[PDB]
Amino acid sequence: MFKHTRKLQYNAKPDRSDPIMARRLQESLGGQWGETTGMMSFLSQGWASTGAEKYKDLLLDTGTEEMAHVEMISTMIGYLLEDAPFGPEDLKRDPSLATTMAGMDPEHSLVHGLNASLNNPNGAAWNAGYVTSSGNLVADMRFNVVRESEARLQVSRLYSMTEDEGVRDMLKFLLARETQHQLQFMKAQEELEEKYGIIVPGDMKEIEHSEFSHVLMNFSDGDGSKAFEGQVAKDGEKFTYQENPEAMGGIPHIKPGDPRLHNHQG
Amino acid sequence: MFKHTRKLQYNAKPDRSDPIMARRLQESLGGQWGETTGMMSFLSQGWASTGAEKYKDLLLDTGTEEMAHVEMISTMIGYLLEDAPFGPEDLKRDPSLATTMAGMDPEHSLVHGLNASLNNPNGAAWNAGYVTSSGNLVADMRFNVVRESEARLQVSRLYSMTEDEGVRDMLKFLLARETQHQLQFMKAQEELEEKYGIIVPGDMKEIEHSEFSHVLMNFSDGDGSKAFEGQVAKDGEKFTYQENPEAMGGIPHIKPGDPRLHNHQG
Amino acid sequence: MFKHTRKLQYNAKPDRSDPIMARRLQESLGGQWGETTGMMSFLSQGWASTGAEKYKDLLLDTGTEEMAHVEMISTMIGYLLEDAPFGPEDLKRDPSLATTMAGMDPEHSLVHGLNASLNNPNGAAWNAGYVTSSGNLVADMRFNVVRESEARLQVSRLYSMTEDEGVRDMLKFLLARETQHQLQFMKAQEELEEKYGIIVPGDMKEIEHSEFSHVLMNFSDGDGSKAFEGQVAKDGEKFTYQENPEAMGGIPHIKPGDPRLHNHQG
Amino acid sequence: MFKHTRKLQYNAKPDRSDPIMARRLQESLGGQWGETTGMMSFLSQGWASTGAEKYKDLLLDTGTEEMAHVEMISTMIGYLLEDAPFGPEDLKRDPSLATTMAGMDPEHSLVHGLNASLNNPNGAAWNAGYVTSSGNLVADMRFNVVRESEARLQVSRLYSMTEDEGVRDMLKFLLARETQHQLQFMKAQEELEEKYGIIVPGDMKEIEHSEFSHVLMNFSDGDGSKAFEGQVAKDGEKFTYQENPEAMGGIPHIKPGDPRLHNHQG
Amino acid sequence: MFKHTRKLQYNAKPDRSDPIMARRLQESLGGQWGETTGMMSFLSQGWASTGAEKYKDLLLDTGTEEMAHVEMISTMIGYLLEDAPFGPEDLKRDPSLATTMAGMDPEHSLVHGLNASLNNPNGAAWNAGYVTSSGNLVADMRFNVVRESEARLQVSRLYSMTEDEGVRDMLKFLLARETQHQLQFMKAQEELEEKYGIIVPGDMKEIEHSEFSHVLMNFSDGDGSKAFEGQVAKDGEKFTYQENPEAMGGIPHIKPGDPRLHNHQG
Amino acid sequence: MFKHTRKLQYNAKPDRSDPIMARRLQESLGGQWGETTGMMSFLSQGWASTGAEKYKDLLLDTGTEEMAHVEMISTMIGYLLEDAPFGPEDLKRDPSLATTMAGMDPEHSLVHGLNASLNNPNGAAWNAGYVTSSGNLVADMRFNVVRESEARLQVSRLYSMTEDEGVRDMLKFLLARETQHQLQFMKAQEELEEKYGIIVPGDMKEIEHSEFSHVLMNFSDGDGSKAFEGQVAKDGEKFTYQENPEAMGGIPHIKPGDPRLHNHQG
Ligand SMILES: [Ca+2]
Ligand SMILES: [Ca+2]
Ligand SMILES: [Ca+2]
Ligand SMILES: [Ca+2]
Ligand SMILES: [Ca+2]
Ligand SMILES: [Ca+2]
Ligand SMILES: [Mn+3]
Ligand SMILES: [Mn+3]
Ligand SMILES: [Mn+3]
Ligand SMILES: [Mn+3]
Ligand SMILES: [Mn+3]
Ligand SMILES: [Mn+3]
Ligand SMILES: [Mn+3]
Ligand SMILES: [Mn+3]
Ligand SMILES: [Mn+3]
Ligand SMILES: [Mn+3]
Ligand SMILES: [Mn+3]
Ligand SMILES: [Mn+3]
Ligand code: NA
Ligand code: NA
Ligand SMILES: [O]
Ligand SMILES: [O]
Ligand SMILES: [O]
Ligand SMILES: [O]
Ligand SMILES: [O]
Ligand SMILES: [O]
Repeated sequence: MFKHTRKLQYNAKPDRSDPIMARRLQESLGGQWGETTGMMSFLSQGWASTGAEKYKDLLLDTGTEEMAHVEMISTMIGYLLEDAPFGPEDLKRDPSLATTMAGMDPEHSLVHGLNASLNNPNGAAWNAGYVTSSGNLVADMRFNVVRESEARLQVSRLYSMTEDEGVRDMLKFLLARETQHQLQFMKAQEELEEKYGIIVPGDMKEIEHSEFSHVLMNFSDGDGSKAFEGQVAKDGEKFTYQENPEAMGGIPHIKPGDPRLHNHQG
Repeated sequence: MFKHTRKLQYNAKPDRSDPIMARRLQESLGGQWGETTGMMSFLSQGWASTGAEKYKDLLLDTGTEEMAHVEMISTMIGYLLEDAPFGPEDLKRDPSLATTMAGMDPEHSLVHGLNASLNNPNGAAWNAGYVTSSGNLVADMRFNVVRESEARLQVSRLYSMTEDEGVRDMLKFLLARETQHQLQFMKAQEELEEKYGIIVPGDMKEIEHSEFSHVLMNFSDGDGSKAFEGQVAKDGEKFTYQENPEAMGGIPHIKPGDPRLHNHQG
Repeated sequence: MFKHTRKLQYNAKPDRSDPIMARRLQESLGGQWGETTGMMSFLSQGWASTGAEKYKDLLLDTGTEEMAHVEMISTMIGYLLEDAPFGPEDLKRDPSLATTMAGMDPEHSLVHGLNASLNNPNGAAWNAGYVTSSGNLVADMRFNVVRESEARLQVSRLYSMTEDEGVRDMLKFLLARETQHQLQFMKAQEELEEKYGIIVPGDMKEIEHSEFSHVLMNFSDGDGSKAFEGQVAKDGEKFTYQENPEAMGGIPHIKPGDPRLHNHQG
Repeated sequence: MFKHTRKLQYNAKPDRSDPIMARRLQESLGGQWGETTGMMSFLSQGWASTGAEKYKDLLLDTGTEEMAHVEMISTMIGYLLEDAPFGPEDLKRDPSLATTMAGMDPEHSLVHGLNASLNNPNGAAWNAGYVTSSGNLVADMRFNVVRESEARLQVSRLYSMTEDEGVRDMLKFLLARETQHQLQFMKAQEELEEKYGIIVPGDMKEIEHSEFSHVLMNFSDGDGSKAFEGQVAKDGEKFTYQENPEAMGGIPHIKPGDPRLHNHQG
Repeated sequence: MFKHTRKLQYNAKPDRSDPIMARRLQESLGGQWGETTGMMSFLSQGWASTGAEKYKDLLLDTGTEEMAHVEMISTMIGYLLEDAPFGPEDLKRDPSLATTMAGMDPEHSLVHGLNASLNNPNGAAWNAGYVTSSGNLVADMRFNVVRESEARLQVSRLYSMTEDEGVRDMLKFLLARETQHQLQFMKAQEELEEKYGIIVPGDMKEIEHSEFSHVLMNFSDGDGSKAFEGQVAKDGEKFTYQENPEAMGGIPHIKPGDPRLHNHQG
Repeated sequence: MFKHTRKLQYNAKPDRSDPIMARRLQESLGGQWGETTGMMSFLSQGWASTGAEKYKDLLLDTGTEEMAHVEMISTMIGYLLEDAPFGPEDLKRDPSLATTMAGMDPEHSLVHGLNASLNNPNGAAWNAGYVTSSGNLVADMRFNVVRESEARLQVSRLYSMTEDEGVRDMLKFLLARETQHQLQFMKAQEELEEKYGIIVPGDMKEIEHSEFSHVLMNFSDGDGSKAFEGQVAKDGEKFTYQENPEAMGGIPHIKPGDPRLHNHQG
């Protein structure tokens, strides 16, 4: 179960309004790699785990934290939308606001009354297709590192998309929390790799066709990738290199379907 | 530019038909972590890179290979759908086929004439929201490892969802290629981390609020995560642990909107 | 069955072109609470009803009217897009048009030839996820009131997003029709509530766990909601108030899955 | 900010496994009117409100409670998926399990390792298009009543879709909470209607074309809706009835577009 | 404007219930090439046209007819869902119904109360991405023929998916209407091609790089397409054939981006 | 299987940067009728064909070619995004860039690091709902002609949306290839129509209700469509015309559902 305090985890107030930045920050709220993705991924993985409490609790700790970040971004967006222009009265006051209006999300005003959406900057709804919870935490801890890496990349970009020190203060906090989250998930990932194996899943080495497991296949005519040849892979075996990959599976010949399908193909 | 040969990269023919397995394999064709996701992610990242040829070429090599896998899965599904039941004539032949029909994707027959879709097993269309190309390859190589990890997990599951040795032959090849792909992307990842930093992006350490960068914050009441306390993180600094995270940001108070918005909130 | 007349239900011509307003009006055409949502919701509900003709006919009447509104908005958008700028030749005759171009939907010209789309202002396609038809008209009449409420709110906002008297004339008609629709659906709702109950569905009072049915649970630390304590709810029973809700369900412990799933969780 | 306890708000454990019921319950987790919709709608409205604390706090209290329900449904699904059949070895044990397998969501096993998804029963991802936060709480409290009405309908149906008394115990709790939520939102709605008006928004009566505001227009040839004629609407004015609605707007003619668009229309 | 009669265009009543067929028929209601696609495509194109009345009226005629077909399919689905099984009481009545339940759409009962949805058989929502209205009727009449072709193919398949004579009666009517619609759109198409050109758009022959306009480029190693070599194309010019297409564009190199983007690519 | 060369099929470098044009060109990369739609449609149809080699090879040839076009558009977008403005430093340098920034896709910088997305200009993800592969090549070749027609229309429009002769050079090549593709698919279509019939599918004429197969039904009150009366349709039979279409199916009456559904409809 959860409980809520009205107090934010950390400052989420800008020095001044900026509806263009509000639109950008929709990426962090409703985007592919945003806080809602973190929240739902870590919570769902956490609820699904039947294994080590170290990792189950880490996931629930972090997913709960991400809910605080969802709250923070939603709040920042609301502040940033204060006094945003949306109609003729605004243009009469200052005709240059047309530029601002053009760069805004039309739905911020029209749909939400100058409040945050749960979409990205382009109005694409957040969706669960952004979430991963597979049941395998070697894989999912890798995913969690990625989530925090792509997110911190975006936050770092956002930092260079404003000069507002209030917005930056919030971003600087999130950068630090994303460092922590990257690191904690990397530690979990490494412990899980040590237990189960470096290849995911770790218990299929005897099943796969081993002859092809360490061959770098040169499908594009650049030769940059030849530099991997002879390097030691993370499992201790060297990469080999195949200059000209071969087509080994023959030409397929699927059977024409039943006439009731009307598959008229010549 | 690309060229195509009709010969498959590797065998993609089953020993017998099975439209239920065809439906499962749609995950590998049109699903979140399937071959189309790999193909489009690695190619888009490859085309976007302005950096080291070692990695640009690796991405284009692999994206091109994934197109061969898309072809293989599409082919396997077509073979698996041969003679699949879809109407009363089939039930006249064998009434027990109603069970098979119930488990099939209705659109395999109706929409596609007993051929593959570009959807997942539940008819959800593949979409570009599954794809990541961020411009940062430290982040994106991590993503690529994840893609290959989730895919290999799914392929491993699929192996236990059939007894068809022809299907399994294809799966065993893909398991191996996914091993190679996981490993090559891990090597690239590690080299990029060595160059730019273990935290993504690596050039923000002096900007983030460092005091919060290594603190494990206990938001859920389990104590499993306390095991991380005092462990050395990948950047060489130890994690600290906060049993009771603090709300430091105050209670927000956003300015009510302009009356033209009709934001009647009491 | 339907028949069509080329005459619009009401005026839908703007006094002047304005492609930015065209973009805003896409909300009323292809948006979540737009006219297409009303049309499809009321017709689907109407076709699904097996109950009182008073309500079935109301739904079909209204859904049919909403098709006229879809036609009007589509028409208005087309007029608003007349002579809109879309390339270098336009800027040559008026360089100030760059600002207009920046705020336009690129697809209005490129995809549709300066005609309406069936997307919202952000380009997100209308979809049936916006539509409700549940089989229960106590629930669905409530939905219908909401549809007309959200729509009228948006129309009211649009009224303040233009000074075009032609656009406003159409909007003033839509405001009035949305008043009628809100009121007719409110009357239907109330009659249905009188027949079936104020709680939806009205025939489960003896099944639910009654002890929790009138308790306001204070999950957020604000005390505003305490003002509901002792107030008489619509079913005639007072609300009680629980300042500190309790977790009553225990800590779950789901069983680890079969090894074939490779659920490596530590 | 939020905090989490591992203890569930209320029991969420079935007496027996049942992966078909697991699939149904996905509606309550990832569906249109499910607990995630509640959680995100109430939290987003709550964060966006600048109005009376009575309602802002109510929203935050309830959105936080709905997170507990998301947790419960996710947990219930996990339990229900225990030991579910997913491959040939299950059929070897009991060939009759083919029926169960046919009815399952293939991704429960393949994608999630026999854990919950964030999709509906058909694998359609939850998305933010299900959420409303408009800025107007007269409209949005109506929405919230709908949310809880449609949800309670679905929970009532679910009660008749199982005989598992553990599942039913959870459902009975949710029915009761949905009663409370329906009622509290209805009270809020009524107080806000008193303050602002029964028509949303309540401050446009002088703007709308009043002649059309209380006319029931008979667009479908059934005569059931004529029963509204003469009834007193909720604003105190009687409905009138128009048996034969008229097309008042003329036949529109948009100008042909610029030749650079190539709008060849004959 | 539109008016509605309760009378269906043509019979849409089955002899018997069949919830599996109901699910199939959702393709015709909510699917990619179904009646809602026809309705919205032909109406949107019709409203958009500024050209010949012959075609504008044809589009509005047919779009209006498609609304009748949306009504028919919606109705047929409702009838087909009568008495459909959805819970333990049905299995007590007839345990063999488990098979039927497994093949049904879970949301038909749970969400819609055994009524139609506006989704396809897999629960994917109808969306406007299925609609085309481009402003060019040479293109769009081609699209309209495709819509009616794909639809008639599906209806033909549906005919072999049931033996119900009532269902078949409806299908036989739809087949015939789809014949008419294919033909009328083909005639419009041809007239428009005669006016504007066989290539769309017809007024760019002097702009394109003509040298590459009639060359069949053999990008895949099969030789079947060489049969086009020397055949006369529809514009009266012969196809030529290139066995080995050439890459003429060079190897691109984009400039590395601003460091504020953190594009760390090696 | 596929192989790749770094060399582009044809020039894809603009003379100069233009991030607004980059946004437009996203229609050709990730849009409904763009190159990814061609690529995936032609390849999937190719892989699914069991019919004449002429057509199967054509589809594989062309789908492979479209992959080169995907590469080209991706590359062109990357070049066009060079030096695009994205933050305060750019505005400090040149305040006039705010107009450009307002018209850009915010995600070009924030998500992709000034590289291409796989979305349309409005950020809507490319999805497989854009792709058709039905199993019937009479229908699908019609679809392929449409794809190339809509694409060539958009490319033609793009030509008038820039003065950059580098961009135009690429567009001029694509116009020519779209001519060839339109023509080759038209030729295939015509051969297939001669083999199977002009109506799709061609083997249903004795099943359909022939009395309705050549009647133009006047559902909209314009009389432009009466011009088709007496014209000879493509199958050799004249169209007839019905001024007043009749509703022949009666008023439906579906049975009220089981009480366990709670279908309270009055
Ligand atoms: Ca290479
Ligand atoms: Ca903890
Ligand atoms: Ca409270
Ligand atoms: Ca009526
Ligand atoms: Ca060839
Ligand atoms: Ca007519
Ligand atoms: Mn965060
Ligand atoms: Mn984080
Ligand atoms: Mn692969
Ligand atoms: Mn791979
Ligand atoms: Mn309306
Ligand atoms: Mn209305
Ligand atoms: Mn709840
Ligand atoms: Mn609730
Ligand atoms: Mn039709
Ligand atoms: Mn038709
Ligand atoms: Mn092309
Ligand atoms: Mn082409
Ligand atoms: Na505000
Ligand atoms: Na019924
Ligand atoms: O975070
Ligand atoms: O792979
Ligand atoms: O309306
Ligand atoms: O709830
Ligand atoms: O049709
Ligand atoms: O093309």
